[PDB]
Amino acid sequence: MDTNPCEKHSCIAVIDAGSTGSRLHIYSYDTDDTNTPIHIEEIWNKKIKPGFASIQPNSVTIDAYLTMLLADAPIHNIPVYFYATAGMRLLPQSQQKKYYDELDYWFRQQSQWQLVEAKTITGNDEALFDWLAVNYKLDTLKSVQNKSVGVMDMGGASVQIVFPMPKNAEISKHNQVELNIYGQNINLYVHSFLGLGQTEMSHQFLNSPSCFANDYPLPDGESGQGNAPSCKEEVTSLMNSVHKVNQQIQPLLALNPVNEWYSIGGISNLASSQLFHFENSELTNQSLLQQGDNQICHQQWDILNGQYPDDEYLYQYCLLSSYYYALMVDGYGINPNQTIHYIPPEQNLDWTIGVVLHRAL
Amino acid sequence: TNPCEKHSCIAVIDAGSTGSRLHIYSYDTDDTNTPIHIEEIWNKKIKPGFASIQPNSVTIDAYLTMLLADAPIHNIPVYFYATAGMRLLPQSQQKKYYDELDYWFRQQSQWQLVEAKTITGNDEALFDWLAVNYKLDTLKSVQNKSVGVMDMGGASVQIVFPMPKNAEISKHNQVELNIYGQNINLYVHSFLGLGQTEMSHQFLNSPSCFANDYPLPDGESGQGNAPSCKEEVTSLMNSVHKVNQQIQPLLALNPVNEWYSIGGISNLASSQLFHFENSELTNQSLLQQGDNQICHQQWDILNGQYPDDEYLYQYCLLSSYYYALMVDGYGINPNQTIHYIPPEQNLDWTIGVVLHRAL
Ligand SMILES: [Mg+2]
Ligand SMILES: [Mg+2]
Repeated sequence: MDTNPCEKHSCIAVIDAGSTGSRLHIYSYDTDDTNTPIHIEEIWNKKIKPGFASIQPNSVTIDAYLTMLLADAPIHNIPVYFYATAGMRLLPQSQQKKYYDELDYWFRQQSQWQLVEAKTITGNDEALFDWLAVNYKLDTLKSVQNKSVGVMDMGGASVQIVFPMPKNAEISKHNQVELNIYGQNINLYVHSFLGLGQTEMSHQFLNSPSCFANDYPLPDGESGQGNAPSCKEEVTSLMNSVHKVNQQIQPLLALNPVNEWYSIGGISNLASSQLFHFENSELTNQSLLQQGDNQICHQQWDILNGQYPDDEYLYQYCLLSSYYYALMVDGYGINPNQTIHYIPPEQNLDWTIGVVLHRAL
Repeated sequence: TNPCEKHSCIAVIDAGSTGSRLHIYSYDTDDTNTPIHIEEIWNKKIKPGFASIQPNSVTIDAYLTMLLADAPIHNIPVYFYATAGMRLLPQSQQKKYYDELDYWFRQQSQWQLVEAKTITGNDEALFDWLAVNYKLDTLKSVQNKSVGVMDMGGASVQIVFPMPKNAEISKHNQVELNIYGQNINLYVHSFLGLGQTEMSHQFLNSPSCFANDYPLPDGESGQGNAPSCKEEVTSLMNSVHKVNQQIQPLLALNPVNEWYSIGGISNLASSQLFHFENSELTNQSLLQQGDNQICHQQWDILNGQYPDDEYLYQYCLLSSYYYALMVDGYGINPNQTIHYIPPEQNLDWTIGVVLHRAL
């Protein structure tokens, strides 16, 4: 990296305004012959909590939030994209408008940041950016691939799945994207499931004793008595009986097999806990469920709590092991022994590189 | 002028998922020291819910000052009881809220904090039944009729009705009390995640649940149909939460003669879009009205006709959901009258706290 990279290269700011927090990235890049970004490098990152949608939108609270997120950035005289995801999608457009009206005003009140767009993106666009960001980092975009790379993003309020699929006129145009990048033509199936992110899904199982460690105090006064296969079946009812994940996804994946799966989001944080044993930043769903069942679900809560003081989400590890299995295996139909790569959480790889690439197509 | 110079007074705060409600009640007591002549002498309602604020001294001070500072009466005992909004957080995160709140009360002299805690859904249901029945004057003597109460919240819903003590049901779902010389045994149940905010977050991309052409968040269009929306919501009620399996056998054996409901349903039934007489509805009518007055309407047209109702966009979903809960979940006949307490009365479960602590 150069000293003062934005005096030597193009730079752009992209803000991921997710359900659990907002993440500013500033990227330097160069461009090739088509003015498409290459050599994308993150030169600044700042993550804040809580999520944008969780604040009361008024001039004071928006100024405080945006100052916290942006003020200390090393460079401000650059284009900014503020793209909110599933947290804002939980609100009707009428309620979201207050937020963007205050946000727009704040940007127009200052003279450095160059706001390009501030909006809530659909889960389908978020999926598209998920796939581009991961494939950029894998360096699979430059050339036509021998194998199919699928991406899953596990968020707080939505989950996305995205994989290559030729154009299919029987499938909604909203769930398909054709792009041309680096002179290659790519057709993807995209899908997002709102309500199936970890925070929203969890709020339907907090009184399920099979979903918590033994003796964990459930909110309505019963005790945990964890059993991951049992908890997973409860979560599968939400996946399939309610959202119809399997009916929508499995027929398409059967016909458009994915050779390598990469996942980003909460699953990376779970799989990185010392309660689990994984190698090479990959897991299988069978191993995740069995480890969660044995090391959390059937263990005593007060012991676990004192033993893992740094795992903030420890109380949900039995649930979350069961939930990722329910989603991937019973929902998407992925084999429980199939390798799932998870991107290390220290990489802070979200979908925002996707925006850098996609705005110039 | 100041009733608390001549009568006992206490303050009870309902800290719900969507806001907090301060009530100050004056009362006398009978010869068992049970409250009688309960009168509300002050109310203040604020939003948003306590569990939604960031828990630090600055934020907690602003919230509690807004809730309490302008009350005409202080120097009285305060019970702060939170419900399903705080239940959605682990104890470790809840503790930060209560440590800050505790500090705020210790740092002032006008309010006497007695207890600040999250109550279970079962306790909330008990207080639901006592509050409503106190207001109906059905507690003073043995009733010909079984009165059941439903509380429709943002994050949980409760149901509670009389049921003789049963060794085969969890002790946590049964309450025995002795009040005004009578012995009353209730079944209580709360369903966390089935309140209207939490439920709705599983159905925002269901076209059947929104008016025609309503823009769903993931880019598809509404195409409302209340019976179809109700079927979707029923799979959450019964395939996920097993409401039918848990409640229907018990109501079959313990029929309720009169149902009373509080919470969001009162707001929906009282709205400009729905038409009910005598503060009562039937589920059959509720579903039909939602279907024809919202679901099958064109969104931009209807939105422009009814600008002053923030929940208009959810009315197709809400009418479908209450039917799914009451009919497909609890087993209530679609033609059975459901009384709803008018939203103007601000009747929540807090009178139940006034009564219960003397029992
Ligand atoms: Mg995200
Ligand atoms: Mg309530």
